[PDB]
Amino acid sequence: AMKPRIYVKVKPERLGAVIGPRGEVKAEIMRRTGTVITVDTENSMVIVEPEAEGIPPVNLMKAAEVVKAISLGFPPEKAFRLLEEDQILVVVDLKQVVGDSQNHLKRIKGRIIGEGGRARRTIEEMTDTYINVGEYEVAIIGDYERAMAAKQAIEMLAEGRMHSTVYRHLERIMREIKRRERLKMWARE
Repeated sequence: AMKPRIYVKVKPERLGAVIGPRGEVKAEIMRRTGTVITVDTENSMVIVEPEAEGIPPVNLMKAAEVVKAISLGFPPEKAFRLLEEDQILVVVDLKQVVGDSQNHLKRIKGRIIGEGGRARRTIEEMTDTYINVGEYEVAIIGDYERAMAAKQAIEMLAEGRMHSTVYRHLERIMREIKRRERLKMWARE
């Protein structure tokens, strides 16, 4: 029977994380969204379907986003954040910057992560987002504006900008976002 179906290609090395021990992870995703998730181990492909026709698109789409987030490197616990209202997944493909250069990729990942993971944590704290630096993809989870702010900061670091430069810029962007939110709130109540 025809129904909405979202196919999600999963990195082979992450299929176990998506399924979870005894299938506990996919089971939990299914439980919270009202979806049915089928796994094709040989093709490392996951199919997300609604359990009933009345399951809304957002439930199906977010279930698929959680799977994509785990595939990208996020542990299930962090990926589940995508089930929350207004949370989205944004990805920065570092090869768009350094192409196929392994050495350049390693160097920029060093800048993005920072000594002791200080750079990655600073961006996460400033934007209130979860950031995962995978093989060559940096995945970000947060609301639209904050995720886009983090994306920009990550791109700036991948391009060689000083850390202080990036933080100062992010500071301006985030103070603007929060100020606007506070004013909208004040104005409403």
